[PDB]
Amino acid sequence: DELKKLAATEAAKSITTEITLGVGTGSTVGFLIEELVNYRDKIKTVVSSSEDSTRKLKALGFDVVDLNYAGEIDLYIDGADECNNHKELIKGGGAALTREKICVAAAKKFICIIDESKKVNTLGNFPLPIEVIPMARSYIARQIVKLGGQPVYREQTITDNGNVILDVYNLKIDNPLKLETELNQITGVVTNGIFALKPADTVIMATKDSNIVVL
Amino acid sequence: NNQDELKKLAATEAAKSITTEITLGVGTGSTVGFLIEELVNYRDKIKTVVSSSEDSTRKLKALGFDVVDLNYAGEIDLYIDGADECNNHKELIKGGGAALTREKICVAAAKKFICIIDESKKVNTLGNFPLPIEVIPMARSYIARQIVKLGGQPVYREQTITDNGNVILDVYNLKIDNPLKLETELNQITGVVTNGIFALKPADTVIMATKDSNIVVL
Ligand SMILES: [Br-]
Ligand SMILES: [Br-]
Ligand SMILES: [Cl-]
Ligand SMILES: [Cl-]
Ligand SMILES: [Cl-]
Ligand SMILES: [Cl-]
Ligand SMILES: [Cl-]
Ligand SMILES: [Cl-]
Repeated sequence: DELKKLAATEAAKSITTEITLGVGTGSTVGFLIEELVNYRDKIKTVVSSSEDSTRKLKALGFDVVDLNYAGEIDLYIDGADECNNHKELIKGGGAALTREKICVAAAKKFICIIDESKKVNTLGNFPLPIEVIPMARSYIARQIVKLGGQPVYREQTITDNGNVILDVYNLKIDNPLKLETELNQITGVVTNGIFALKPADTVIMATKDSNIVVL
Repeated sequence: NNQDELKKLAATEAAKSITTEITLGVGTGSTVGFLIEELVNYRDKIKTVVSSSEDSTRKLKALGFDVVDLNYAGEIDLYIDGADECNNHKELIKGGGAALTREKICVAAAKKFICIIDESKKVNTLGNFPLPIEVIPMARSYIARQIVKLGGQPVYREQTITDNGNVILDVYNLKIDNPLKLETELNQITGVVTNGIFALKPADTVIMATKDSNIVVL
């Protein structure tokens, strides 16, 4: 908590000029959003990847704009579910996989905040989310099995764009770039949760000893 | 209306491939409309119908066919659909009617894909028809910037929302030297749902009706 405020404060320090800021989703991002009151004069435009964050930003007086109206994001700040030694991530375990990935895609710089528990040497212990067109769900699950993954439909979840989620277990993702590409080619896959083709630019990590290391 | 006669001939000929009890998948568009009319004569072999669009589903129901969700159907034995362009290698451009996503899913789940066209669709090089791409609406501007970087001119298709709730960018002025590579590259763009190049999984058979009112099989 004090740790979260510290990691979020570190991230906020990257806001040094007038920018279009993009904001992610999750619990450490919550602390970032509170800290943004100290950078209001530099936050020209805010884009959000999730309803929760948007509610929180609006409560502090920030106007949140649609990405199509904002144009390019200068700086996107978000958490992750897993991070490896090359700033490649698994994200999407919560809400908003597709919105988060679009925001990262449109961002000049992506800062990812994590704690050390999420740091791994190989991605895959945390299940990989994949957003899929509903009509293709079973077809895609079958192709995922051929890759060695165990797909599990995420019950009672419909995404912002009317799709469903398969959470994929049992993968040892030693080549995130190649698996991300492969999953992209499966017909009916909208988005997958590997962020490797466009990895984080900076990772701020809160350590077991409650200090901050910037990678 | 000669073109319509050609379309009917191609469709009729394709329906002759329904020779046993099957799960049939149905495409979308004007040529497929004539196929759907012909299906009444094959009603007893069509155990399950999967549809690539709510448009086709309306037409199927008007003729008393039940339509089943692909997840329940499993695999399609035979999928029959049209195309906006078809080259010499049975690679296609599709999505002029905005149903490319469900179409491509049906092709992916099908054992055999027959493409039905009149000769106006046949080209030596793909690229004479703007390339449709279904995109997540929030990503529209981002993807358009990426398409420009690739050398194309993205045009939002006005007044069109797909069955999946997304929008269409038609990409003009983009050469397709290497269809499988370009299909792969467009799939990498965040927010792209599907692109209209059908080359990674091409048609198995193309039935083309020509002006003499003859058939050509590829
Ligand atoms: Br693993
Ligand atoms: Br040509
Ligand atoms: Cl947005
Ligand atoms: Cl499933
Ligand atoms: Cl049922
Ligand atoms: Cl179409
Ligand atoms: Cl646009
Ligand atoms: Cl190629």
